[PDB]
Amino acid sequence: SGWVTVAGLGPGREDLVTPEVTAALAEATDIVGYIPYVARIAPREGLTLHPTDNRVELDRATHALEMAAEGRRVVVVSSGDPGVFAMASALFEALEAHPEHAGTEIRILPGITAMLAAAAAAGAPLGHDFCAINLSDNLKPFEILEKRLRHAARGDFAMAFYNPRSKSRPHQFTRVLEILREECEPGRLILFARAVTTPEQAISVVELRDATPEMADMRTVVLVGNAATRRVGPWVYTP
Amino acid sequence: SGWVTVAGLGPGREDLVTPEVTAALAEATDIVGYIPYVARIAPREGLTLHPTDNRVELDRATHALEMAAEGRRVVVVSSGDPGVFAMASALFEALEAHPEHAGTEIRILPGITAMLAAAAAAGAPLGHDFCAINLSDNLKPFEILEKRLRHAARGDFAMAFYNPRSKSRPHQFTRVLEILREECEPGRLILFARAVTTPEQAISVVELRDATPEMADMRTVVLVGNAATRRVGPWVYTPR
Ligand SMILES: Nc1ncnc2c1ncn2[C@@H]1O[C@H](CSCC[C@H](N)C(=O)O)[C@@H](O)[C@H]1O
Ligand SMILES: Nc1ncnc2c1ncn2[C@@H]1O[C@H](CSCC[C@H](N)C(=O)O)[C@@H](O)[C@H]1O
Repeated sequence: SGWVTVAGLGPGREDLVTPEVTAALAEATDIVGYIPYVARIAPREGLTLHPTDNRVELDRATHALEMAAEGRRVVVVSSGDPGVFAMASALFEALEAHPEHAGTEIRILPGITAMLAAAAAAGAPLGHDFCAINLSDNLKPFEILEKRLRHAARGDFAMAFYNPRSKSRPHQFTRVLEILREECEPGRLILFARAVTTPEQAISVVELRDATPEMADMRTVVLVGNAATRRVGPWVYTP
Repeated sequence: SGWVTVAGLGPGREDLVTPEVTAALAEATDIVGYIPYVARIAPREGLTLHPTDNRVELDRATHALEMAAEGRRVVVVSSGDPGVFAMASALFEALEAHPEHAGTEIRILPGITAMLAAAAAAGAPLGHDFCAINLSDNLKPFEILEKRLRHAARGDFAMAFYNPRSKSRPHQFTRVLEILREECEPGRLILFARAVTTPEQAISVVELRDATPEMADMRTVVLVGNAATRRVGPWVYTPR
C-alpha cells in the first residue's frame, strides 16, 4: 500500500535536512507542496511533482490522502518543521473531515525550525522559556493575537514571530510593536533574522525603542528576548 | 587556530542528526559531553573525548574555550537543539565571564528538539502558538515558573514541558498540574511522550482531569494543547 508523509525540509540549507527526511524523499512517488519547497527537491525518475500555492490546503491534503489509497507514496513538504505553522495540522483536519480516509498510513517527520536556526546564528536568545507566535493567521481574529502577546510579555517569555508581514493585513506588525513597547522596557532586545542559513543570511539586532516594521518582511523570523537577554561581543544570549 | 562548536544531536535516533552536525563531529579534535551520546564516534589519530555528566555547567564551557585557544577544534555536544535549555547559553555565559577569550571562533549548530520530535510522533499538537517551559530549573525560584505557567494558560498557548520530574524538587510537577487544573478547562488534552525516537518510545494522551505526575519521568516531554486542541483517532492536532 501507499502512504502520506509530511516532511520538514528545514530553513533552507541542504545540510540541515535530516537523513530521515532524505530517505522518505528517496522512497516517495509524489511530492506535494508549495512551489518553492517542491523546487528544493532534485527531480528524479518516478517522482511525480505537484506544486501548489501557499493557500488552500485541506484539498491539498485530501488529495494526498486520495493518492495513498491508489498506493502512491506521497511526501507533503514544508520548510522548517512541518508541525510549526505548517502542513501537519491541515492533514489531520482534512483527516477528521473524511472518516473513510482514517487508516491511511501517516508519518510526520520533524525538521530544523526557523526560530532555532535563527537562534543558533545569533547565539542563544531562546535559551530560556520561549514562545512562538504566527502573525499572519487570517482565521485567527486580532483579539487573540493581542492576548498571546500580552500574556507572553507579562509572563516574560522570549518570543519568536513567524510571518511577521502579511500585506493581507497591510501592517499588523506595526500594531504588534506598539503592544511590546507598552508591555516591555524599551531596552528589550529585538532580532531581525532574514533568510537564515541561505547565502543571503542577514541578522540585525536592535533595541525595542528603535524597532520599525520595515526591518522585517516575508523572509524574516523575529526573535524577541526576555527581560534579561543581552549581548557579548557579536552574540546574543539569555542568562 | 581552533574553535568551539556547540552541536545538537537530536532526540536520539541517529537518522535525525543533521549532516552539518555529522560534519563538525568528523572535524573535532576534541569532543566534550555525555559519552554514551558519542560512544561510537569513529576513532582516529588525534581525537580525544572529555566526559561530562548530563548537565549544563559553566566550567566545561570555559575549558572548551581554553582548548580552542591552544588551537583545538572543540565540539561541545547537547541532545536536541543546543539553544534549548542546553549548552549554547552556558558557553556564552562562560564567554561573558572570561573576557580573555573574547574573539574565540564559535559556531552553534541546531538540532531536532524533543518537543517537535514528540509533536511529530503525536501528529500536530504544537501546530498553533505554543511555548517551551523548563520545569526543573532550580536556578529560578518557583515563583517565576508559576508566573510563566499562568500566562501561557491565559494566552491560550499550547505548551511543552522540558525536565518534568525534578530529582531535587520531587513535588514540583504536582504543583504544575494543580496550576493547570486551576487555569484550564478539565478536558484539556495532555500528552506524555516518553523516549521519543528511541525503541522505548511511548506516548499517552489523557485529559488534564485524569492526569497524575507519575505519568512523566526524565525520559519524557509533556505537551499541553490549546483549548481547541483535539483528537482524531490516535492523532492530536489543533484546528484553525
Ligand atoms: N530560512 C528562513 N529564515 C528566516 N525566517 C524563516 C525562514 N524560513 C521560514 N521563516 C519564517 O517562517 C515563516 C513561514 S511559516 C513556515 C514555518 C516553518 N514550518 C518552520 O518550521 O520554520 C516566514 O514568514 C518566516 O518568518
Ligand atoms: N528522546 C527524548 N524523548 C523525550 N524527551 C526528551 C528526549 N530528549 C530530551 N528530552 C526532554 O528534554 C529534557 C532535557 S533538557 C535539554 C533539551 C534539549 N536541548 C532539546 O533541545 O531537546 C528531558 O528531561 C526531556 O524532558
